[PDB]
Amino acid sequence: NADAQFYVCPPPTGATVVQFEQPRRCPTRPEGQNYTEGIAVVFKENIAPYKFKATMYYKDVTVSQVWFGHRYSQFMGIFEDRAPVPFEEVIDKINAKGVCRSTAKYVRNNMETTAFHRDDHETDMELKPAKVATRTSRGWHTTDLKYNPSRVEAFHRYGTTVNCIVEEVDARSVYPYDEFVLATGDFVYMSPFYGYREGSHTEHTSYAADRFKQVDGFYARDLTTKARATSPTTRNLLTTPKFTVAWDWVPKRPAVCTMTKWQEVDEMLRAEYGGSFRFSSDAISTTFTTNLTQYSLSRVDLGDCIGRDAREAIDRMFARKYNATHIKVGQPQYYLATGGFLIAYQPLLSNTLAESVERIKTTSSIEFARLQFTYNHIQRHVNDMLGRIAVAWCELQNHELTLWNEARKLNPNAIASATVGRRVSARMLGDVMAVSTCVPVAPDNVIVQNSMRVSSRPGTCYSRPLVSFRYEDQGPLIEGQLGENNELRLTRDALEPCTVGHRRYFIFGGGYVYFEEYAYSHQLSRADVTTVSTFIDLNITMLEDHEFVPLEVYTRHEIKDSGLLDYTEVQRRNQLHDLRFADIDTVI
Amino acid sequence: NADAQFYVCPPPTGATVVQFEQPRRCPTRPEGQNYTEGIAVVFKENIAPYKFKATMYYKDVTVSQVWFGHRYSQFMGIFEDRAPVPFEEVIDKINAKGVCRSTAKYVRNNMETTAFHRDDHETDMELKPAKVATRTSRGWHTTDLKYNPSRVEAFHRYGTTVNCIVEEVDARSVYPYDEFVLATGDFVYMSPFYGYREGSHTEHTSYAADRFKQVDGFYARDLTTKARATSPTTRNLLTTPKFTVAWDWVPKRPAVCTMTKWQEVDEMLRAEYGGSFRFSSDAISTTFTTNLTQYSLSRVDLGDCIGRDAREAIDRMFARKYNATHIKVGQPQYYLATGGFLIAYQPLLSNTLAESVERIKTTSSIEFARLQFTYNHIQRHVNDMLGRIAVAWCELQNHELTLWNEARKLNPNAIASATVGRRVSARMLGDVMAVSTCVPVAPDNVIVQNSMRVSSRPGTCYSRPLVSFRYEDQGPLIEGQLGENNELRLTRDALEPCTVGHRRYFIFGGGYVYFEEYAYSHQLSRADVTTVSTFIDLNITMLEDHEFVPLEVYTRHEIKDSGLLDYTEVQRRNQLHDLRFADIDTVI
Amino acid sequence: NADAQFYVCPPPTGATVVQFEQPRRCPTRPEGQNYTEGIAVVFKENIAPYKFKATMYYKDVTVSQVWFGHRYSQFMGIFEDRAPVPFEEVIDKINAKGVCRSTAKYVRNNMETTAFHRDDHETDMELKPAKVATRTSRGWHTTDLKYNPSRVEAFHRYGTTVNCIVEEVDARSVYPYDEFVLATGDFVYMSPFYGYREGSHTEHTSYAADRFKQVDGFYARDLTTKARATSPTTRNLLTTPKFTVAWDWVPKRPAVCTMTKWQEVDEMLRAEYGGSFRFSSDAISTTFTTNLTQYSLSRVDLGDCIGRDAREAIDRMFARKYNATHIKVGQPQYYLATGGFLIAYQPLLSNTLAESVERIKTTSSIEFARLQFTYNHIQRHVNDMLGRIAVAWCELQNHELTLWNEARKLNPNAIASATVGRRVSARMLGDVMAVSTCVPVAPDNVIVQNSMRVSSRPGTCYSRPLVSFRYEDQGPLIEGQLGENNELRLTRDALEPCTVGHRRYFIFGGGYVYFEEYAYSHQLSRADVTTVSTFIDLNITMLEDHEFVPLEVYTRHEIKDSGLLDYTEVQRRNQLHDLRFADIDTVI
Ligand SMILES: *[C@@H]1O[C@H](CO)[C@@H](O[C@@H]2O[C@H](CO)[C@@H](O)[C@H](O)[C@H]2NC(C)=O)[C@H](O)[C@H]1NC(C)=O
Ligand SMILES: *[C@@H]1O[C@H](CO)[C@@H](O[C@@H]2O[C@H](CO)[C@@H](O)[C@H](O)[C@H]2NC(C)=O)[C@H](O)[C@H]1NC(C)=O
Ligand SMILES: *[C@@H]1O[C@H](CO)[C@@H](O[C@@H]2O[C@H](CO)[C@@H](O)[C@H](O)[C@H]2NC(C)=O)[C@H](O)[C@H]1NC(C)=O
Ligand SMILES: *[C@@H]1O[C@H](CO)[C@@H](O[C@@H]2O[C@H](CO)[C@@H](O)[C@H](O)[C@H]2NC(C)=O)[C@H](O)[C@H]1NC(C)=O
Ligand SMILES: *[C@@H]1O[C@H](CO)[C@@H](O[C@@H]2O[C@H](CO)[C@@H](O)[C@H](O)[C@H]2NC(C)=O)[C@H](O)[C@H]1NC(C)=O
Ligand SMILES: *[C@@H]1O[C@H](CO)[C@@H](O[C@@H]2O[C@H](CO)[C@@H](O)[C@H](O)[C@H]2NC(C)=O)[C@H](O)[C@H]1NC(C)=O
Ligand SMILES: *[C@@H]1O[C@H](CO)[C@@H](O[C@@H]2O[C@H](CO)[C@@H](O)[C@H](O)[C@H]2NC(C)=O)[C@H](O)[C@H]1NC(C)=O
Ligand SMILES: *[C@@H]1O[C@H](CO)[C@@H](O[C@@H]2O[C@H](CO)[C@@H](O)[C@H](O)[C@H]2NC(C)=O)[C@H](O)[C@H]1NC(C)=O
Ligand SMILES: *[C@@H]1O[C@H](CO)[C@@H](O[C@@H]2O[C@H](CO)[C@@H](O)[C@H](O)[C@H]2NC(C)=O)[C@H](O)[C@H]1NC(C)=O
Repeated sequence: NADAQFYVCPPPTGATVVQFEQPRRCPTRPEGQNYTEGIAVVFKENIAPYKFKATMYYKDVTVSQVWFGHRYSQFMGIFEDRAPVPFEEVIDKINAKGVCRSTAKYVRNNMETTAFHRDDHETDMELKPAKVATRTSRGWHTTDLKYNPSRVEAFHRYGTTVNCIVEEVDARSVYPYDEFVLATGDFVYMSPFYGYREGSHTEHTSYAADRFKQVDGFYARDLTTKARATSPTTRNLLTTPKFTVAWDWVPKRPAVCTMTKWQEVDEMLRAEYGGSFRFSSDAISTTFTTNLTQYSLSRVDLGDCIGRDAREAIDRMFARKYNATHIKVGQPQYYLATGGFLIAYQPLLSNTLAESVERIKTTSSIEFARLQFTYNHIQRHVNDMLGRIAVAWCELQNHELTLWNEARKLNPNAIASATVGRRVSARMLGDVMAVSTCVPVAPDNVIVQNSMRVSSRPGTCYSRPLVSFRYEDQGPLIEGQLGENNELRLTRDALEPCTVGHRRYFIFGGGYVYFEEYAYSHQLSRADVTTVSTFIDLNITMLEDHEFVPLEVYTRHEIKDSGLLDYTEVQRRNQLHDLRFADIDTVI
Repeated sequence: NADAQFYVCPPPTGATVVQFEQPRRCPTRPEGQNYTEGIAVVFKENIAPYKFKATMYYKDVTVSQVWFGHRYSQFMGIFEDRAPVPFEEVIDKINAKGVCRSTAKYVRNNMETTAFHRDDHETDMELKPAKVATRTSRGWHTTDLKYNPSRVEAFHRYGTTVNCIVEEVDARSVYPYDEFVLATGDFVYMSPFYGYREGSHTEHTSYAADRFKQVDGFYARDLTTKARATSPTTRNLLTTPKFTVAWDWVPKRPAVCTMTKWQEVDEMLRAEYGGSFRFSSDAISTTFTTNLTQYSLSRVDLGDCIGRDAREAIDRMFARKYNATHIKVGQPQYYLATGGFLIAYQPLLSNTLAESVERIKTTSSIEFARLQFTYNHIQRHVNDMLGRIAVAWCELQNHELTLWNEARKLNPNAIASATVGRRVSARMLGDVMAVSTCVPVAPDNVIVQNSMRVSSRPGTCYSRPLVSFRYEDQGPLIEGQLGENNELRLTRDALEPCTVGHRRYFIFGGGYVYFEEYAYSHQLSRADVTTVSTFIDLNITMLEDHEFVPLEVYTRHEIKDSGLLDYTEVQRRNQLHDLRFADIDTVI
Repeated sequence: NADAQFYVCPPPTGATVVQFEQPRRCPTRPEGQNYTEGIAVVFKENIAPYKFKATMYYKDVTVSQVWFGHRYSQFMGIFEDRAPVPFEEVIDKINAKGVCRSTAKYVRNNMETTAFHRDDHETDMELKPAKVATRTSRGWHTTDLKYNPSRVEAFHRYGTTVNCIVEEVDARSVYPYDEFVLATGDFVYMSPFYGYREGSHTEHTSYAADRFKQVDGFYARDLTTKARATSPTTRNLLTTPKFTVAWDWVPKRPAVCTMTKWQEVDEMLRAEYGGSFRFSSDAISTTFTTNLTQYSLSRVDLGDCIGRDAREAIDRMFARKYNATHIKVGQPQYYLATGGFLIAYQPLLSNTLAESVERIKTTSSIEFARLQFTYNHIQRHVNDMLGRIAVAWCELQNHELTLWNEARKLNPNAIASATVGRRVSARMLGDVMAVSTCVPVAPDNVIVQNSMRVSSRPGTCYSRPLVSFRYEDQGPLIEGQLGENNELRLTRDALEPCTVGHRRYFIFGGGYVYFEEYAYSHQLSRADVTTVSTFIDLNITMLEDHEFVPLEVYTRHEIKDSGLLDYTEVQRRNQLHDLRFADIDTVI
């Protein structure tokens, strides 16, 4: 007790008047974003090589030189070479009959060299299947054993082997498609699209004209089944210095593409704001950003697959999910998104609402677009809910003004003190409130009287306790009456008829003063009285800090290590052989 | 002023009565998600090859042919070959004594060829350490110098070199482990697990039976220290056409695994909703999703490491962090998560409680699971806090009704107008409120009288100003009295005794009208009076838009370029040699 | 109707008194995080090889052996070798005059071998440009055609070719830079920084001293234009067993670096909390975390580029964006961030406020730092807005107390019931409220009287309906008067003068009871009366669940397959050749 201040308040006068702030104009809900519904196909930069089937035709020519010492034989040398099979032989012997000449006649080191199997006369040898090995393609050959000369004591002799080999191999080529490789690791410096017809003669070739041939209406004969193909092809044949390679010719534009279809999105919402389109997919949790102008497909080099694949996928998705409820609005539109993604977009409309060239470079990481989706999804919800709270809060403040301007007529002192921000006396001057600042009085300078009975006129009593006080620690003593909430009135006018059973508690300092039968009893602290709350609880807690550690499924070291052989390490090791096991400096 | 409407309101009648909406049932704080506490071990698809130590044994056989011209010597040819060391020599000469025969006797090109070092008689040569090189493994050899024939003017002569080489090399194999490679780049077309015992003879082998040998109880002798191993091994030996390779045989199942332990999580919470489990780790900020049914380990090909590694890690983590406060509930459980992660989970409980085969394919990106964790963490907090606000808001609206139904008794006109949404007169008909719509009056049609004194009975005055007005711009003039907030009463009945010091402000149009001693003074604008606010401020602001740009630490081009040599570029360049520096077409 | 409890309320007494909870201390808006403004440069671990230009000098020596059979010629062998060009020839013939000797004299297999082009006398041959090929570097050679011996029936003859070749090639080297590779796939076991001067003789070399030479003041002569360089260089020349290689010598430290500049951030904010710095960039949406202590650059092996690049970029960004408005505070600071990113940071200040060695390992994924930025950005906004709502809510609850303690004087029964939480009678005992629990009465035990007229004194009427009731289903019948909200009073004291037009509705059970001219009319349900709401609506909805699926632009299989040739697949296929097309076991 005796900690809270007391106050004496003079009667207010028109010298200072106040009014309550009138209702504020409440904010409006921000208008919801307009989304165009649509179907989309997202394309990425093509990194995969163009793949096709090819067939190699060559003869393994081997010339061994043997020395016949006493009771032992020794190879003095083994010359190994690959000779190309001529076109006449590929067409008239291999494809027509499944045989090869037992001789190899070809140009090597600027000389026309000729080899004969076993050094015998030329004969047509039957091609037969190679021994099976796992994961390899088909192959055929004419000979299993190497031929070596027969013994002649103390002589050096030579023996020739000629094995005609045929192999089906996968061929690979990368943009700009001016050369290709075979599964054997052999390069071919000619475009896989090179030919005579349809302007294909302008494609790249590093070889002389006579090294190339194109056969129209060619029918392949299978070497194992001996069956002839049902339909013809345009067969390309190229004779390199080491082998002849054949493959089916096809037009370039419909075969290759610098873009690859990546995602088919049947629910792609398009929004427009800030001079850009936002294409968001709820299924893949991704948001792409683009300029408002379409990207002309004429800018894409070899982009013919884009329109073709987009139209097929869009029509398929539309038929599967929308044919019964929506319509297509115009033809597909193309947009280039940040990160190098090309989006083919088909806008839709519900039935109920129907009244020079370059290459795009795609990033390897989509995470920026998934963070964009996630941030936008959360931001939109938080801004919506906080916007609703801001509106409701303003409406509540305006609505309660009706209670405040009614309460002020009942107790202007309390309402003025609560709104002005300091203890004041107040009085209504019609429709405005006059105010005056109250003077504080220390709790030590007040004394309550022991009785509320009016001795001067029995049967009448004071409504509130009589009090005695002084403005300063030393000075005159003033007689007054206790008012509401530590108020000290300069007049003893609050009177009532005395009634039996009188019990009262009045606020006195930081506690209460109890009275019975118009006589003092004792002081109390607020803790002595039962407390009930007019407050509605709201337990809001902050979202705690969180630390994201670095995390990878496979480190780049594990990715480098997953390869069975590392060309760099094999070469480093093999080239150290002479430095480890020989002497590169001593001369004899 | 004249910038606001006036109103005349007829006395209400029981024709229209209203009541206040009774307290609404407030929403309940939703029940929190139940979490099982547990320890987890997350496994990913294994991409690393199986690694083991092997030893190669071969002889570098070299036959040089030299021409001895006048005052100069010239190599006419240098034949180089690698011959395998026979099993008898690997066991009885190399491993037993650290020596090799100075001869090489082997099969090449279907012939039994024999070579002698320096063309001398056979002798046992001592193996000695190879010259040191950085980053390479150990190696031994018998000879440093190449042997070339001695000069004989105008003759072609031959000279043989045989260098026995032994090398320790790293071997690698990938699933299904049917072949392996050596650090030299050489392939071995046999499973590293092939053998005779324990059903290992069913493993793959491309070689004839006599090319393989298995020595039980083999003791390796170190070629440098000459020390014999303390414990024996089962030694596999395979003679290929180019070299003999040896390695220790081990059972397949305990050696390889198609899954790899990736993360050990000591605090993995498991929630269940929507027919799926959500495994979340606060430490790695990741949430995995799975079906409710366990994944049977019997489905995993070669998955024996999963149970073994999971049990070891779970027990280790439990001992370190939980032995004093929790218990294990049942045996470890296995669940396959979206993205191809296999989770081994051990449920825990506080001490205070309980009274054909496949290959899993793992994604290289964990970001979907980290976005899932982040979104769930934010969503859960926002839904909790907004849920608490929704509850408190409803509780407050219900609580406030007690003040509203008390305020309506004091001023039914203002309270009815504030709740009905339009200006009306009102009256309490017991426990309901009768209402009637007020007719507007333009401010131009009203005139206030200059005095509030009652001339007919001095000493009495009007409580509020007398007013004169008309309903229409031209029509009869009606005499009345000013009511509250621009109300116009049709009766001059509000009276009081006249008192000295009378000062009053009354609402008049968009401002006030001041009076002194019951006589008019002047009009005022609301801006002329001091304003105090009954409103509690709340400054909510929207979360701004944010653009995420693409960002990579290393682009795939930088990753590709990080390799020292590129096999494709080296081959492309080397195969162009004849097209650049020679003539592949001219014939002489 | 007759579906809600009635209550008999006894007069309260001082046996139980209550007070309202006094205003709570409202929470404070937490102090905002302080941010130091600055410019930053982020460095990552360097993965790119050191690249430099080199020139190879070698002679392609070819010795063919031809057999001249009747009407055909055949190669018996073709020995091919690469011989290094001596220093005297590179300097005095090639660089001085653009010619090579037509002979090759070099050491091979411990013998000094000499070859003569066409077996003719030595002559100086002119180097001329090689035939053009796409994507290859420059090259020169002396000879186009291979030389083969002329026909001599039934003889074996030998022919020598010597083609001097010069090629400009790209050289690559990786840390620790102790060796390098050429574009041809050839390794050089010497540091590219090796030399004599400036302590460079301490660098690695696997070659003998006489195999290396360094020419100071060397002037390169272009082989095509014949023009001599304007400025000299220090030329390194190394003769390996297969070729001579030359390159310009440069000091190591300024040429290589173990770190690479990755991002230049002109707006990097640095915050400090929890004993760590947080460097956030709004432009790249990334937050890096570091310890408070700077990372000493002296710890970085070969880190000289870090200081140089940081100072250049910081000064450039400052000049472009800050020179007119800020100042630099001290020299650049270096901090190592989680994930292995080294941050060079330059603190700034606005003009208005101016009064052994290691190698850092960088993660390939930045996503943890982008999640960190995103989470922090959302968390900070949500905590700010919810913090403001918590403050405003408390301020509102405290402000409303002024209305509550005024309403209790008007209707203590209703206000006590609303705050205590159960139906009670109440009375003000001065400044505290006395309370007493009301006893319930079932609606079935209540009967209303048909008239409100006081028969004993005409002209006077009861203010509220007269009622009859019993406490139990069987017992004495008590006469009383209807109070507020289903209260039953034990005294018929509420009286008024009877007036014309009397109409009233009183709460009776879950409905109302209507009266006219002081006589009963009928009962009504609440639904029969027009309802108006005192509640402010707030429609909060939960943020729905969302599932993030795995998503990748390119799978690791597509990345692996993007390479044109795969060394592992080519070797696997080529080493199977004999197992497929030959017989490795048969002996003849
Ligand atoms: C979102 O789309 C709606 C139509 O669905 C647009 O609303 C129309 O706006 C104009 C201009 O104010 C009015 O004349 C129409 O009467 C509105 N139509 C309807 C049905 O209300 C709106 O402008 C669009 N908003 C944005 C941000 O693009
Ligand atoms: C969207 O359009 C803007 C131009 O309005 C493009 O921005 C330019 O891009 C080029 C290439 O990077 C730069 O050379 C220019 O300096 C940029 N200008 C500006 C003002 O920033 C932007 O690349 C387009 N984006 C997409 C996805 O199409
Ligand atoms: C306000 O809400 C928080 C929860 O957000 C309450 O804190 C939890 O209290 C229990 C009981 O002591 C603890 O076991 C939990 O660990 C606490 N959780 C957190 C996240 O701190 C808090 O008690 C509530 N306060 C009030 C006054 O109701
Ligand atoms: C979450 O776990 C709690 C126990 O911690 C479950 O609560 C019990 O639920 C039953 C059925 O309604 C009641 O009989 C008990 O009285 C509850 N116990 C307590 C302590 O409240 C709850 O059912 C679980 N909920 C879910 C969704 O799993
Ligand atoms: C969880 O179980 C569901 C089946 O209830 C699995 O979904 C099926 O997966 C196959 C193979 O991808 C598809 O062909 C089916 O069309 C799917 N069915 C449905 C109804 O979607 C799902 O793969 C399982 N997930 C995990 C992580 O085990
Ligand atoms: C409401 O809060 C915002 C901050 O969220 C206050 O905005 C600042 O206003 C000043 C004055 O225009 C600017 O100098 C600051 O740059 C603003 N800060 C931000 C982050 O925008 C705003 O003043 C507050 N409004 C009220 C009425 O208090
Ligand atoms: C953040 O920076 C501000 C200055 O912009 C610091 O504010 C001072 O804080 C102390 C301690 O309460 C006060 O005595 C001063 O009066 C404040 N200065 C001003 C100009 O307001 C503050 O210390 C900093 N806080 C942190 C966490 O770094
Ligand atoms: C920041 O400083 C702390 C030490 O105060 C470093 O923490 C240690 O990191 C190493 C390597 O991971 C561990 O072997 C130690 O056990 C860690 N010590 C402790 C007490 O945890 C931390 O690596 C530093 N981080 C940065 C980015 O510099
Ligand atoms: C509260 O707000 C929600 C939106 O957050 C309203 O829900 C929409 O209601 C219409 C009509 O039923 C539907 O067509 C939409 O699909 C709903 N949207 C969502 C996101 O659910 C809801 O009607 C509002 N409730 C009240 C009482 O106004």
